[PDB]
Amino acid sequence: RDFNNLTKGLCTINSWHIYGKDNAVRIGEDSDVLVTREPYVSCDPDECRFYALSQGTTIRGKHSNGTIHDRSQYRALISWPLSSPPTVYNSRVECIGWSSTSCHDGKTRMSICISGPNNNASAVIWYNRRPVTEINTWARNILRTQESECVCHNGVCPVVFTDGSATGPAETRIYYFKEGKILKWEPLAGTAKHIEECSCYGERAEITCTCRDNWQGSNRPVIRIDPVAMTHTSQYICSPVLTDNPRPNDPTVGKCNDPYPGNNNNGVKGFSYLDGVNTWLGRTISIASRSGYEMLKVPNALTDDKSKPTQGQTIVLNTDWSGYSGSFMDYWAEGECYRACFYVELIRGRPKEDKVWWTSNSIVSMCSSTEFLGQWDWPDGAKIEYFL
Amino acid sequence: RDFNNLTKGLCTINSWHIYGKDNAVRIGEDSDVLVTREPYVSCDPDECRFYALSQGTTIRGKHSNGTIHDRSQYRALISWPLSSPPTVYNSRVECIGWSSTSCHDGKTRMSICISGPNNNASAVIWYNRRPVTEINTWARNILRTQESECVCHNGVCPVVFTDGSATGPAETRIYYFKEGKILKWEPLAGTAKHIEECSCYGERAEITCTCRDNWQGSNRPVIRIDPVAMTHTSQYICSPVLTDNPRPNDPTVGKCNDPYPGNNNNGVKGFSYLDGVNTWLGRTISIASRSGYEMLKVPNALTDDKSKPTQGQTIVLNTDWSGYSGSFMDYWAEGECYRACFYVELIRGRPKEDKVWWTSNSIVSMCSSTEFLGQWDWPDGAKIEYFL
Amino acid sequence: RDFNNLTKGLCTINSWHIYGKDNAVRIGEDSDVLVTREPYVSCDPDECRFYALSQGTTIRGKHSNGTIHDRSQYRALISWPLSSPPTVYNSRVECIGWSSTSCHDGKTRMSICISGPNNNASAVIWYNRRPVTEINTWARNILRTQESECVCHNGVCPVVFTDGSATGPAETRIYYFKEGKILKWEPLAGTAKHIEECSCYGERAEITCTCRDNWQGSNRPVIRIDPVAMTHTSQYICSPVLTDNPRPNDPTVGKCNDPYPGNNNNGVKGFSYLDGVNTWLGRTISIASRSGYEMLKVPNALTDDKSKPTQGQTIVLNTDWSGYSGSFMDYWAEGECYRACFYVELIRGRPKEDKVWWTSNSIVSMCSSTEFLGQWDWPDGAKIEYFL
Amino acid sequence: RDFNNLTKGLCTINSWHIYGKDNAVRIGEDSDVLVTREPYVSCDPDECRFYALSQGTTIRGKHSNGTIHDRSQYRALISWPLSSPPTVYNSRVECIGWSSTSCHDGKTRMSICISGPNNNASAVIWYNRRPVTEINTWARNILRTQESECVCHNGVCPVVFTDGSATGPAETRIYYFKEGKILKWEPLAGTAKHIEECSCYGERAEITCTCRDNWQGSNRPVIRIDPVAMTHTSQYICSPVLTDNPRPNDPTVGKCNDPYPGNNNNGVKGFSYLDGVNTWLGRTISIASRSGYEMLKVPNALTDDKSKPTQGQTIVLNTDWSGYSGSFMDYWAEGECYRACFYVELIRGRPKEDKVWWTSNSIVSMCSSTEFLGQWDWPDGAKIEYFL
Ligand SMILES: *[C@@H]1O[C@H](CO)[C@@H](O[C@@H]2O[C@H](CO)[C@@H](O[C@@H]3O[C@H](CO[C@H]4O[C@H](CO)[C@@H](O)[C@H](O)[C@@H]4O)[C@@H](O)[C@H](O[C@H]4O[C@H](CO)[C@@H](O)[C@H](O)[C@@H]4O[C@H]4O[C@H](CO)[C@@H](O)[C@H](O)[C@@H]4O[C@H]4O[C@H](CO)[C@@H](O)[C@H](O)[C@@H]4O)[C@@H]3O)[C@H](O)[C@H]2NC(C)=O)[C@H](O)[C@H]1NC(C)=O
Ligand SMILES: *[C@@H]1O[C@H](CO)[C@@H](O[C@@H]2O[C@H](CO)[C@@H](O[C@@H]3O[C@H](CO[C@H]4O[C@H](CO)[C@@H](O)[C@H](O)[C@@H]4O)[C@@H](O)[C@H](O[C@H]4O[C@H](CO)[C@@H](O)[C@H](O)[C@@H]4O[C@H]4O[C@H](CO)[C@@H](O)[C@H](O)[C@@H]4O[C@H]4O[C@H](CO)[C@@H](O)[C@H](O)[C@@H]4O)[C@@H]3O)[C@H](O)[C@H]2NC(C)=O)[C@H](O)[C@H]1NC(C)=O
Ligand SMILES: *[C@@H]1O[C@H](CO)[C@@H](O[C@@H]2O[C@H](CO)[C@@H](O[C@@H]3O[C@H](CO[C@H]4O[C@H](CO)[C@@H](O)[C@H](O)[C@@H]4O)[C@@H](O)[C@H](O[C@H]4O[C@H](CO)[C@@H](O)[C@H](O)[C@@H]4O[C@H]4O[C@H](CO)[C@@H](O)[C@H](O)[C@@H]4O[C@H]4O[C@H](CO)[C@@H](O)[C@H](O)[C@@H]4O)[C@@H]3O)[C@H](O)[C@H]2NC(C)=O)[C@H](O)[C@H]1NC(C)=O
Ligand SMILES: *[C@@H]1O[C@H](CO)[C@@H](O[C@@H]2O[C@H](CO)[C@@H](O[C@@H]3O[C@H](CO[C@H]4O[C@H](CO)[C@@H](O)[C@H](O)[C@@H]4O)[C@@H](O)[C@H](O[C@H]4O[C@H](CO)[C@@H](O)[C@H](O)[C@@H]4O[C@H]4O[C@H](CO)[C@@H](O)[C@H](O)[C@@H]4O[C@H]4O[C@H](CO)[C@@H](O)[C@H](O)[C@@H]4O)[C@@H]3O)[C@H](O)[C@H]2NC(C)=O)[C@H](O)[C@H]1NC(C)=O
Ligand SMILES: *[C@@H]1O[C@H](CO)[C@@H](O[C@@H]2O[C@H](CO)[C@@H](O)[C@H](O)[C@H]2NC(C)=O)[C@H](O)[C@H]1NC(C)=O
Ligand SMILES: *[C@@H]1O[C@H](CO)[C@@H](O[C@@H]2O[C@H](CO)[C@@H](O)[C@H](O)[C@H]2NC(C)=O)[C@H](O)[C@H]1NC(C)=O
Ligand SMILES: *[C@@H]1O[C@H](CO)[C@@H](O[C@@H]2O[C@H](CO)[C@@H](O)[C@H](O)[C@H]2NC(C)=O)[C@H](O)[C@H]1NC(C)=O
Ligand SMILES: *[C@@H]1O[C@H](CO)[C@@H](O[C@@H]2O[C@H](CO)[C@@H](O)[C@H](O)[C@H]2NC(C)=O)[C@H](O)[C@H]1NC(C)=O
Ligand SMILES: CCN(CC)C(=O)[C@@H]1OC(C(=O)O)=C[C@H](N)[C@H]1NC(C)=O
Ligand SMILES: CCN(CC)C(=O)[C@@H]1OC(C(=O)O)=C[C@H](N)[C@H]1NC(C)=O
Ligand SMILES: [Ca+2]
Ligand SMILES: [Ca+2]
Ligand SMILES: [Ca+2]
Ligand SMILES: [Ca+2]
Ligand SMILES: [Ca+2]
Repeated sequence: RDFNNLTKGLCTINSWHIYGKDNAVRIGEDSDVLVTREPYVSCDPDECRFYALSQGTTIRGKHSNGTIHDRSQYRALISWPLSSPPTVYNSRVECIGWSSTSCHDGKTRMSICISGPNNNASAVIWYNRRPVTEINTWARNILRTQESECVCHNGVCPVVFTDGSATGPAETRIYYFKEGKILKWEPLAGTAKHIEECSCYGERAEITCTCRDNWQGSNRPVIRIDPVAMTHTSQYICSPVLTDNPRPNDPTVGKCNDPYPGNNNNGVKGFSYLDGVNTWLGRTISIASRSGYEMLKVPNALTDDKSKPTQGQTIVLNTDWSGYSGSFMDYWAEGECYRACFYVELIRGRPKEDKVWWTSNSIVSMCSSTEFLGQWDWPDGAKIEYFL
Repeated sequence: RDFNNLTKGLCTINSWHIYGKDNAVRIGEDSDVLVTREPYVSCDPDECRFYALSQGTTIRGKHSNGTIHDRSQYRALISWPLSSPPTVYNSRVECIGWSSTSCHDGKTRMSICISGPNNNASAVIWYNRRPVTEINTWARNILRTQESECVCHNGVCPVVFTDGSATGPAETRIYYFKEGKILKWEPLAGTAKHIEECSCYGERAEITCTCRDNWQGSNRPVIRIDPVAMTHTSQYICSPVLTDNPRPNDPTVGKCNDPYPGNNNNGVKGFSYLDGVNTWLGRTISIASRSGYEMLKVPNALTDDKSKPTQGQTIVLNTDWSGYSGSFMDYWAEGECYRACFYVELIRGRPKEDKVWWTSNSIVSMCSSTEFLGQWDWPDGAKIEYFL
Repeated sequence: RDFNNLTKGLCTINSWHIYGKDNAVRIGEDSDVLVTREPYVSCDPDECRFYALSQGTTIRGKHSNGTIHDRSQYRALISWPLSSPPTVYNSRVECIGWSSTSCHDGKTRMSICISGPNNNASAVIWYNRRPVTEINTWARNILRTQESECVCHNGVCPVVFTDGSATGPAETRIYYFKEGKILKWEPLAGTAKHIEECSCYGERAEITCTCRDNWQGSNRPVIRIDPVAMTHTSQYICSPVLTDNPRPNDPTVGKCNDPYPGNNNNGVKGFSYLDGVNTWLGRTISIASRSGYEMLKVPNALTDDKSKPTQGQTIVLNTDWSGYSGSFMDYWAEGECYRACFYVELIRGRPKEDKVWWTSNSIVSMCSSTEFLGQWDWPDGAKIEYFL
Repeated sequence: RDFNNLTKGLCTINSWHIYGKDNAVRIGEDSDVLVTREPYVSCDPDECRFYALSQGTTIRGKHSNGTIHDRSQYRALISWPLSSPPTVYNSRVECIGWSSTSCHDGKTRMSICISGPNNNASAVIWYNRRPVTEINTWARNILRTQESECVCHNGVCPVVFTDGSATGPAETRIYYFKEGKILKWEPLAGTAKHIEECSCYGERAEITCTCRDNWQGSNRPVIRIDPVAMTHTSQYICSPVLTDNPRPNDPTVGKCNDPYPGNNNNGVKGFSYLDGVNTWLGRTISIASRSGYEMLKVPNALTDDKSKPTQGQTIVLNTDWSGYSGSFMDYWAEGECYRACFYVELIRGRPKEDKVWWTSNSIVSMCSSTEFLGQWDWPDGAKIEYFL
């Protein structure tokens, strides 16, 4: 109809209720489910769907051998109905590639897929299910993007990309697209020293992205974008409640403009809702691996370097595998506010479970409630032994 | 379009004709059919569909082992086209949880799924395929609901929930929802002493629910709701034709306001159409287990404590497994009256057939005819031996 | 929109071109294809689909054992996209039963399914995907119907049923339905002595049905219906080119009002287009079994007792299995005339191929061309050996 | 809505970006994927889809044995969503046959399938999913057509057919259809000496077809059609960069009106975009077999007999199997020009990989970019060893 505009603020998050879960690996043990990773959730005005990067093979198929690898010519961004698994028969390919993002602007959807060898990748921007724009690698070192949904405001849908090293300074750019065409792009600015896989959401005409400093920081870099002025700033979450993984143990004081040191060259896609006292951070429970998952209310996390949790909710037990996590919201729901939501990728297989030769995942997602709901834990649920 | 209003009375039930049957277990022996239980049927203005609580695995899948258990994080309310089986590829997830209800109000559908551990469950009310309201457990003991469709009148869709013990007095509430938001709730009143899994239908602006007294009664509690005044009453079916299971043998006189004693702490979801002389009761044939199924015309059952059958029809032979049964009607059909319909859950597997490690079911449903039709029996039809 | 009216005459049939083929048994050897029989084809104003009576099991499934039997509680009328196979995932159940018919009147579709034990069957008439009318068995001996599409004219859709013996006189009725309700019914009249499985088509406000005299005739009975006056007549195809199976060898002179003797108590559903010189008959090649299939132009077959073929076309080689055949046309196509079409059921399995324990079929269908096209033969194509 | 008219010229081709890839053989190793060959891509105003000639069996099915053969009664033109594989459950049959073409005219689609024995084939033209016209074989020697999409302009959709020898002069015709009816047909004229499988595209009211001279030429014949005057001309691509396969090595000078000699009686469906300096040719890398695939910019190829490449892009490595290739464009995209696109058929199985008894393929397709994008290679990706 008309372009959606971020006119509401966030609903108060007092707890998280279950939204979707596909139990993909469980079901896929005996049905035609595609091997995936790097999933996310994204809504259209009339439907919300699961998204992920297929590996071009089923979990039980012999070609599932080797799916731990990230970039091949057999990957593609696919979407399928909420809470269903990604099967060969219900998955809709949005585009071909090994890195992506996607978002609906109110009129139609923009999907971006990047493909290519490490030194010659290229992004192709799709709008209304048609290829419209292409961007060639600028640093010739794995051009890559969010791996979660982008956000639009009056037709402008900014997207963060990084090209260059993952263990040293790199070339991050913020592209502002409208109808799949480039309106403008900026280099990254602010104090964030390295950006990877930004998780974004929008409220009151401002887009907030919590990303991953793969180089030095265990605290998360944040990129706040103004989609009208088409400008942005960058810093880190000030809070000592560190949310990357692997990471050191929490200090009593965090860092606002530098990576918090302790772990180099590694991390995990993650997210947060930074909204004054209505601030919640997601993180793996384990400081060593992608194990477990919890949400912690840390009032003023973004700007208070001594902020510690005041409430929390466990999502996945530390005795269960987790993985990537990102934000999305249904900007077309009824009501006066935007209900924050997120998904957690539950990785199964390699490298942690090497008795199988594949790597895949299932998805669990939650959204906020103004009630103070009881909590449950949501594991993947598959028994690796069955796949042997 | 506009909210549907219960303006018609029931059509005269002179017999039952076959409506739908999915032969799920038969077909699922060699195809991707999800393991389910607690099924039901529910209509939209333009389509009637089968519903059930999937177990997040196929019947032939190795994860089918253990599906006798009721509540896990892998369950979800799913719906699929009438008479098809619930397959991985045609099942649409309505929400995540191990207890549910769903109904269309004329404009759109409301689905409710409850999930959580025993002492911390929570219900989330979905409307127009979006999460709108959440209710936390009030007795901290398996918050649960109907397991069959709710009914709406002018936007108000009442739903009965129970929280607390299943073998002692509990906390039952009647929630009146409109567009997924709570208009009001009451505590249970009347003479029913315990309520579980209400089966409901509506006619002439009154909603009747036949439920399950799991604690002491073998006769069924009935909750009649006024969706305009948003008030209700409760009693038991007066008739000596006892309809719960397990149950004692039929007496010559029933009880109108107390459970009929003889069997404690057990039962089965069931239903009835209470309409003066046009009154029909459904019950398993066996007084000991969920075996067989029949419909009996017992004029004035609800209010006559000596009422005995005047006509009847066998649905499932006592030499075949049955299970839950509930009511639904197509409130958007043509004609001057509402055609009563019901479904019977045909449980296969555990606990009665323990040579297999799973528990699932198929569905058979009938609707009334003003003709006096010949009868046939409708078993599940699968040979357990094939699954060994 | 508005009720379709049979306003056109038939196009001239100079040959037959391929229309649809699903290769169901071939494909089903390694995919989830339902076991079927008694197929047909039927069009809506915007789509033409294949129809058949599923057996409630896949061909490879263990429950495929025993599918030679005709009537069970696991059968249902299903429809699926043209030329696809009937799979568990694309088949749409129209109703439950072991005998059926279906037709679109221009506004919506009427489907009829009969179910029940031999002495207590009942038909239920569905309209707009809802149950509307029910008819109980009148002779208590396998109430049954066409097994191919019915035809409508201005809302009136006549259907022929038979109840009673298949090897002696029986009670055949012509029901005239409108919006799924009975407008009127007649007993069979005319000289046909026994009617089974009528194949019908309509042109210029007249409905012609070529049926099966299972009792004594090897020539085919024809029922011509006037859907406006709601009256009909009956006779046999006068032609010596006998078209039932099994049958005696062709004589030089046929019979116009009596069964042509030679074979008792057996036959096969078949059809014909009786249109003066534009008359074509379909028949198995073998006079002994359902083997092969050909179309023969026999000018004035219906009324000329010495009529012999003037042109012909082989459809299935006598070295391939055939089966039922029936008529249908797309009454919503463009043009000034109705293009005659038919389907041939290609039965595989029992009783002729007893190395397998199942019985199923695939479908091939053709429509007429005003060209004189070259011919090909269209067998099922599956290798039974593969199923062993 | 209204007939589409070829009003735009081609966009400048500076490189090729990935458009679609289905990884069919990879996925099909463990899922219900139909065996195919002779694929292509074609768009409707609201969707672009993959097309191919199914073999009426799955790749893992036992009937996959023998699929190297071209013409059987089990083949059919099917279409399925972009980048999905052709599965039994998502494939839509357009018509039955072993040779085809298809195109949307702006209002609806025309599909043509030819079937029959070698000496008696017949084409049937479908429009709006209905059979409208039939053409009988004129040379009685494998009537055949494009195997890729046709193009329309103001309702007129020309199609090239050939009937007669594949190793000697034959009878090629250009049919001009409108709404599936024949407006006119011509015999082939110009200097092309033999035509097979034309690959076409349209721009500025002119349709260009690059075909295959199976008889003597290693250079490609080109047929330029005027869909308004309904006339055409024919010649060969003048360029010494030879693009058929097998073929001799490139000379320094090509031939404009005669086949370039060196290889007789063989070839492969291929294509090109002839547009002055914006001219790009596709060809297998190997001069001996269907191995590898590249795009070469050869300014003025069609008319300059000494034209050699000025830029290029590898699509498939010479160490990977390729096959047929053809053109298509999305004539309903936004923008001022038509973005050239093509697909390459990646044949797997027989005859080159005879350890398996089948022959099938997957599809990769690209479209042009005005950017100068980095290149990647796109192989089928399946491991034959897994199928053993
Ligand atoms: C029914 O449902 C309800 C609803 O969910 C259940 O009630 C909930 O219970 C939750 C668990 O108790 C509770 O969550 C906790 O909230 C704490 C904050 O509340 C308390 O403090 C505030 C502030 O003073 C008070 O106002 C309030 O009244 C409470 O006293 C959080 O602090 C908790 O998180 C911390 O603990 C968990 C383990 O329990 C850690 O995993 C988590 O990371 C937090 O602790 C680490 O991080 C801090 C901060 O840096 C460190 O200080 C600390 O040492 C830990 O650090 C180590 O661990 C981390 C992670 O491994 C590592 O990185 C680091 O390096 C160190 O090794 C927790 O979130 C809910 O708020 C509460 N909800 C509600 C509405 O009440 C109820 O129990 C259920 N009922 C039943 C019967 O089960
Ligand atoms: C073709 O189709 C038609 C249409 O279906 C077939 O005709 C139908 O035939 C049915 C079976 O005969 C018949 O159903 C019965 O109706 C009886 C009522 O009708 C009779 O009584 C009335 C009233 O006086 C008369 O007007 C009428 O003319 C008849 O005489 C029911 O009473 C029957 O139900 C009872 O019996 C069945 C077993 O047959 C039990 O399973 C059932 O539970 C009922 O009996 C128990 O319950 C009562 C009540 O408390 C007890 O009194 C009794 O002792 C039994 O109790 C034991 O069993 C229960 C259950 O296990 C247990 O809980 C308890 O503790 C005790 O152990 C039955 O419903 C249809 O009405 C009739 N339909 C029509 C239209 O005619 C026709 O036969 C078919 N044709 C052919 C050729 O097959
Ligand atoms: C390319 O394509 C074209 C187009 O299809 C091919 O040309 C077609 O060729 C067909 C086969 O030759 C031909 O079909 C035949 O037509 C005959 C009628 O035409 C002839 O007679 C008329 C009338 O005088 C002449 O005008 C005309 O010019 C011809 O001379 C039919 O009579 C044929 O049917 C009979 O034969 C077939 C076997 O070939 C039987 O299976 C069939 O049942 C018919 O014969 C039985 O029935 C009659 C009638 O009672 C009996 O008299 C006879 O003895 C047979 O009876 C026995 O068999 C039956 C069945 O088993 C059994 O019940 C009974 O008891 C007895 O045992 C046949 O239909 C097409 O018309 C023709 N089409 C066109 C447009 O030309 C062309 O060949 C192809 N090209 C190539 C190179 O292959
Ligand atoms: C990141 O991405 C970019 C973008 O893709 C990569 O850059 C691209 O690199 C490509 C490969 O180098 C390049 O493609 C080549 O372009 C050549 C033309 O450019 C050159 O010449 C022009 C004209 O003078 C200059 O302007 C220009 O500056 C260059 O100097 C083509 O000629 C190449 O094709 C020929 O070679 C390939 C093998 O490399 C053959 O397979 C192909 O068939 C061509 O050669 C045959 O055909 C010719 C013509 O008849 C014969 O002369 C020759 O002998 C060969 O003939 C034999 O082989 C054929 C086929 O087997 C056989 O039939 C025959 O009988 C003989 O046996 C090639 O297309 C892109 O243009 C370039 N793109 C851009 C934008 O720059 C970059 O490298 C990537 N980065 C990294 C780090 O990898
Ligand atoms: C989001 O904001 C823009 C205004 O920036 C709205 O756009 C106006 O919409 C009306 C009807 O579409 C036009 O007549 C105005 O010219 C539009 N645009 C501008 C950019 O001035 C848009 O409608 C808003 N979105 C929604 C859902 O209300
Ligand atoms: C069910 O009843 C309500 C009346 O209670 C009907 O609502 C009225 O509908 C018309 C058109 O929608 C409005 O102009 C009135 O204001 C509506 N409502 C009220 C609540 O007064 C409703 O239309 C009835 N449903 C149907 C199908 O007729
Ligand atoms: C088939 O015939 C009936 C006439 O018998 C047509 O019905 C008339 O249609 C118009 C518009 O629907 C009405 O105003 C007339 O009253 C209708 N009916 C009768 C029964 O008189 C019908 O429209 C015809 N069908 C088609 C497709 O033209
Ligand atoms: C393609 O060209 C034809 C003109 O040749 C356009 O046809 C005219 O369309 C309008 C509205 O459809 C009619 O009133 C004219 O009579 C039409 N036709 C002719 C053939 O004169 C057609 O609309 C053009 N297509 C598009 C998409 O614009
Ligand atoms: C002619 C109809 N009769 C007699 C009942 C048949 O047995 C039909 O025969 C056959 C048959 O192949 O001849 C298949 C049908 N499934 C049967 N119909 C019913 C209702 O069972
Ligand atoms: C050039 C067309 N010819 C000669 C008939 C071919 O044999 C085609 O070749 C090939 C081929 O791979 O070269 C595949 C097509 N399936 C064939 N077409 C037909 C109709 O069989
Ligand atoms: Ca399988
Ligand atoms: Ca880090
Ligand atoms: Ca009880
Ligand atoms: Ca007979
Ligand atoms: Ca050649």
